[PDB]
Amino acid sequence: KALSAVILAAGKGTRMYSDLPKVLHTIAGKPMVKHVIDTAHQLGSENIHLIYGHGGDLMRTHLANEQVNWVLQTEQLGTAHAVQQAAPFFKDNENIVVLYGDAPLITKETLEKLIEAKPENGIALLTVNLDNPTGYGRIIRENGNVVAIVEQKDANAEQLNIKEVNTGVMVSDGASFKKWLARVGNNNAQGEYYLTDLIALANQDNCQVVAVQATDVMEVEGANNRLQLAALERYFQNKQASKLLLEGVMIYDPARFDLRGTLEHGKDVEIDVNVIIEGNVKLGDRVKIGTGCVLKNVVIGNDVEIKPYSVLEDSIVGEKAAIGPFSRLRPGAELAAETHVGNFVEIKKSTVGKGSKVNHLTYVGDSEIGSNCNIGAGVITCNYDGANKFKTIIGDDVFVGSDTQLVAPVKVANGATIGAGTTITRDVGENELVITRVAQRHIQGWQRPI
Amino acid sequence: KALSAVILAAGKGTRMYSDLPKVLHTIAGKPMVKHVIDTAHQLGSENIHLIYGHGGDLMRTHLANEQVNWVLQTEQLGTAHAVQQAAPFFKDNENIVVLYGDAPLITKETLEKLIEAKPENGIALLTVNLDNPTGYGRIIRENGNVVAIVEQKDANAEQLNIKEVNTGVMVSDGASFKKWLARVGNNNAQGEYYLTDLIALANQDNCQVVAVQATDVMEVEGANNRLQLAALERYFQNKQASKLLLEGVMIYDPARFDLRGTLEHGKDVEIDVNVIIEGNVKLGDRVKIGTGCVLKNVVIGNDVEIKPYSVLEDSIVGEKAAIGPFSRLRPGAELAAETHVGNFVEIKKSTVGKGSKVNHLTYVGDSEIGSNCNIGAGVITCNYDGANKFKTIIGDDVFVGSDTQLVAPVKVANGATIGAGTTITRDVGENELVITRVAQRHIQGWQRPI
Amino acid sequence: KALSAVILAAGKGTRMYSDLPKVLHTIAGKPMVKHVIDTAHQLGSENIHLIYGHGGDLMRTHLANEQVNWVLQTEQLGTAHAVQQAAPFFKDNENIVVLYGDAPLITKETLEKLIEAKPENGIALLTVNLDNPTGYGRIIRENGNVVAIVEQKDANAEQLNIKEVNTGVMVSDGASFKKWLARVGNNNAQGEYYLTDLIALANQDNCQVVAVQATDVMEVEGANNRLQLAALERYFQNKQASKLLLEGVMIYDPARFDLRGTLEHGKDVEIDVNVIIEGNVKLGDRVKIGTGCVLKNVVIGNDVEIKPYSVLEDSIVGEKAAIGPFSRLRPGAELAAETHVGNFVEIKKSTVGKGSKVNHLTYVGDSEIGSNCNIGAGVITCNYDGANKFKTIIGDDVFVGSDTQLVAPVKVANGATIGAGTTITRDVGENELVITRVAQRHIQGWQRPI
Ligand SMILES: COc1cc2nc(N3CCc4c(ccn(CC5CC5)c4=O)C3)[nH]c(=O)c2cc1OCC1C=C1
Ligand SMILES: COc1cc2nc(N3CCc4c(ccn(CC5CC5)c4=O)C3)[nH]c(=O)c2cc1OCC1C=C1
Ligand SMILES: COc1cc2nc(N3CCc4c(ccn(CC5CC5)c4=O)C3)[nH]c(=O)c2cc1OCC1C=C1
Repeated sequence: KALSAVILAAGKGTRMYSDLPKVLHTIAGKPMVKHVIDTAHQLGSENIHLIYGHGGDLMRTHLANEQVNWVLQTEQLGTAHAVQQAAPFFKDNENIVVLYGDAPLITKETLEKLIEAKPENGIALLTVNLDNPTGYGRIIRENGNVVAIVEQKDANAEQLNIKEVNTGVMVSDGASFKKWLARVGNNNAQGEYYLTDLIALANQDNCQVVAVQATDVMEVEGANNRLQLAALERYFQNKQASKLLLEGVMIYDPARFDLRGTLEHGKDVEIDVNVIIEGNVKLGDRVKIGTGCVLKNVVIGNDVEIKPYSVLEDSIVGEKAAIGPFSRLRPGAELAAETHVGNFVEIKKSTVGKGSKVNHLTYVGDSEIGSNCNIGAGVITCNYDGANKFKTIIGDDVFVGSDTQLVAPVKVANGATIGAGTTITRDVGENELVITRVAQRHIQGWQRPI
Repeated sequence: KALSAVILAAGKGTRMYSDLPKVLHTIAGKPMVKHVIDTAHQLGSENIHLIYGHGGDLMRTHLANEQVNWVLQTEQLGTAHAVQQAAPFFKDNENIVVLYGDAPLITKETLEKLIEAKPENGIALLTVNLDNPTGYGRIIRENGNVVAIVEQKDANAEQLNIKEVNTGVMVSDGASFKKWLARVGNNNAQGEYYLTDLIALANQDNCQVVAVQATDVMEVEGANNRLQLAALERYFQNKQASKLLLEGVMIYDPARFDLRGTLEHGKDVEIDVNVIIEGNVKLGDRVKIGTGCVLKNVVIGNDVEIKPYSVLEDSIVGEKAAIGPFSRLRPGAELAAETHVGNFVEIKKSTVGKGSKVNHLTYVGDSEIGSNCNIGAGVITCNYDGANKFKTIIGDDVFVGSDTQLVAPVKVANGATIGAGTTITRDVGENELVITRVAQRHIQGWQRPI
Repeated sequence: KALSAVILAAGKGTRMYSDLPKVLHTIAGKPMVKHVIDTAHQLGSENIHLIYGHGGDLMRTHLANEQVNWVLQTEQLGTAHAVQQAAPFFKDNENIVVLYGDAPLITKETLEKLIEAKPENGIALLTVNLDNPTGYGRIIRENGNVVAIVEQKDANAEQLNIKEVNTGVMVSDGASFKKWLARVGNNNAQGEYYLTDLIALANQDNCQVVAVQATDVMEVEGANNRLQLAALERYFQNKQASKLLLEGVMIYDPARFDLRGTLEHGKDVEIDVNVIIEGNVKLGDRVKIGTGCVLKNVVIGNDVEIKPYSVLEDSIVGEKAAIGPFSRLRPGAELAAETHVGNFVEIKKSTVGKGSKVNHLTYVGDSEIGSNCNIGAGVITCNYDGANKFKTIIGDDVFVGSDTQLVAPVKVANGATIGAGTTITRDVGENELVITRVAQRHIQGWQRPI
């Protein structure tokens, strides 16, 4: 049967001490609430009702493209009142799962077990075992069913030893939600309408509530401050790393590895310590990434080595290329197979053809470079003091001598040779040699200070 | 009532295998003994008696500016003998707290509880609970008072199960210290005068000794070798990070963060992995620090992003500036609001005005640069082969073409334009364009090797 | 008496998902099997029989220089069958220790205790205690001898509570091995000849099997996938770091330190976070290594500071030199005492004499530089577009002005001075000053865009 989700996302998150609302804070580069939306989506949710409030304008801008129903709650009167705002949109004969935008690590697999266990006209409640369950509502089981959730203050001596606890995550059908939400009261110390009370109300109707234990506590742990958020971060990164290691990626130290997006990999990939992978990255077979590298939105071909302290963004690198150390590839850098990019080199929005080398102290911007070129140390593409930034075109088999400026727009044809220290402003023809004629003054017997 | 401190700092620290004395080894960039002096100071100590011995000359040079009474002990005959060297300086009616220069993590808050609990004419003894208390003197309580400290070898079966242990840290009034120290003997296996024996001597006088438990074991743990020192370091750094996280600083991974000094911060500051903050650093609102950065003695304005692998020292950066990646700011670098400093750029003792950009492969030293300037890739300020290093002055709205050397002393006035590849030795006037006239030899049909 | 080793190394290692065989995967830069060969060697092994199979060609190329007997097993019929392939080479009156190429952390010290405990004509079995011993053969002791190894499935209730477990590591004399291996059968659920069965067979002969507990579990843990391999890596690195710390090396954070080879050190060496030491490295007294540095096959003299993000390979650095930050030393870099190498500088196969400085944005390759030289920012050694790469020779007390290209082959004699922006192609004589005569066009009243 069909399924929809409700995600609670209205919290201010005061203890974050932030201008952002609570659920927009990120884990692995992605807002907490986005993790939960994505999980709801892969679970098969037909609709996702996003209950929001605080920082409303920011929620809308940061999540503009999310396929969710925006339910703006105007007052915080408890979670049952919050969920009830979405209730008119529930189909009677679909399941509804309730999730929390500040508990981002809840998994599809746990939620599939929760939904599968839901008895008809009843509730499936996600629970978890804690070593120190102080403060949290204890799960009371009679037979295989939950008959109550007794809070800390009400529990007797024996009930306090119960380790099983309420997570707030639950699944019931839409008609049942509409019915029971209307019957929730606010007669308690906080004066709030608690979603917790649905368990009691279901039992009032002789409906079955069954418990399903989450396997990992961190799946149901929320973050109320940045300390707790960093704990979720580290747990998540460790889990991502472990998956990659079991898939055959050699991560030298999983505690010093960060993935903030998606990684596609081949076999025998090696990733040294303190590497960050961001956005969508694809690594081919036998790619080796040295320490300190940052790769954001890149495709790296088979047999590429990236040496330490290289930073790459929005770039493509062909097979058997060698990059680094201290290389920077900026958006639009496209390196062909068997290229070489070296230390203190910056490449921006340029193509570099097969076998070409750019190995030191060089800036190449807005350029096309052909195959088997030799770009000397200190070479710089530049522009006139004008308006827009023009293109430098270098053909195949060109030698550009060290410390030469190429002044765009300019074209250097196949097989040209340019001497060191040259300023190139005019087009260079095929097989043309250009050498700078220097004038020097030589003074003999010039004694330097002793 | 008044308070003074005695700090024991005379140890050689043989197992450090160092030419430094034990207590000069650092935690978070600061000598262990300095942590303890600082704590004594914020506790309200009127005097701080520093008992020193081994590496005396080094202690004096490294701690020359500390407001302490230098008590040089000439022979090591135990801690009671050590403290007695300072005793003539104790005021009869002040409290005296005894602390250890090799146990740097003791806190003001723990010591305030210790002092508050001290009964008049008695002692307050700081104790701690250990899971494995083997080797340490057990605390024996009769009623709410300490009647003995029984060492490992003397304890019976039941006394060995006591987890509460002596830390050596204690508070009593000055007259009591002078009295009891004079009565300590050296009749034991080590032949030493132990400060421990004051507890027995107080009980001999029908004076009350009360125990106060330290909350954290690491507060009273000393470091005898560099392995133990690194454990204290990691604990301290984790504690600093946690405080910052609870204050609203987003530290992506607190295990990969080091603060070696003080940090002042605004709201919504983000600090990526492997950042080191040294000396006194001030970060404004919404500052983002990328991975690998080192900031020492810097002020960073609101909305600055520092990209990966940037190293900054003794520098100021205005709001909305963009630094990095691979940028180096050396002492005296002052960047105005909305500036841009890029990869493989070094700025030393120079001011850079609002909106100006220095984005690649450049050295700017001893310079003043105005607003809205464009400093091209490969630009270098340099000097003649002479004596001292002179200044380059660049005005507002100046364009300096790529790979130009500016030869100090020289002035470039407002609105000037300098072509690429220029050597500037003479002053450039307002709205003056300077272009290098190059001579080139062009040889057609020059075939390069196949 | 004599000793030889047998090392089992034939596994495919399917769950590594690799083109490499299992035991060639590295820990601290060295194949797992190599760790075990090295341990066997320092134990005093006369012969080392290496049982190999899967990835045979790769084993032979990667371990070509290992002093081992290559025993190629053609079918996998169990470990007893494997060891029996080597048995014809066992001397009757030598001890034989059996080790595993996928359990690299086994130590010499543990193995010496194992061998010492071996009763004559009997077996010494290495065992270990586990908290959860499920799946592993339990050690059954009657008196001080092992009478059986009962597998999980056969054990009764009380035997499952035994925490002591079989590691597979054992020592017996050669004649005993030849005898008992011939009597091992394959009547079990897997149809394999298990080396485990020797314990039963020894007991059949009224021969004594004695247990020896390994002190650390990680010594006998094998790695079947890259997750488990990373755990061994981290344990090994922590152990190496701890040893260095106890020897007096200040490693600021042992969890962010990697040694992949050997380290020789003096006193008062400091190593900041995220440093990697590879190959054979020697550091003198008071060497300070900043964060992010990579040192591979280097000798560093007394009192050298290496500042952050410096990468050094196959290089020598004299006392009191200063390197970094952002310095790169490539193979053959030899820096004399009191030299200075700075940011965005690359030195390859060059010698730099005492007191000389190369402090910014410079490439020096295939060069000899003398004492007290000043190599300006932007200086580049380069070659003509020819065949091989020639040498630049610079004498003592030479000043090379900024952004000068030195075009090899060329010689600059003692005391020469070269102006900024020069192209040097011809030899410069002693005390010769060379200055570039520039031609410039100056255009007054050139208004740039507003
Ligand atoms: C960010 O928005 C909200 C997230 C919210 N998240 C939760 N939960 C996630 C965190 C959490 C919950 C229950 C138990 N635990 C402890 C874990 C051991 C079991 C949690 O961490 C329930 N519970 C809430 O009541 C809630 C309200 C929120 O506010 C909106 C709704 C109107 C109130
Ligand atoms: C560096 O100088 C000294 C530091 C010293 N520090 C200490 N303590 C700090 C370390 C420490 C102490 C007591 C217990 N513990 C274990 C912890 C569980 C409780 C300590 O780590 C006492 N105890 C000393 O006797 C001492 C002597 C020292 O030498 C000078 C004084 C003349 C002897
Ligand atoms: C890589 O090659 C092999 C390594 C092999 N390594 C082992 N061991 C190392 C790993 C390991 C063993 C025993 C117990 N444990 C668990 C630890 C708690 C005690 C191990 O991890 C024995 N045991 C094997 O049977 C074996 C076979 C191997 O295959 C070759 C031989 C023909 C089969």
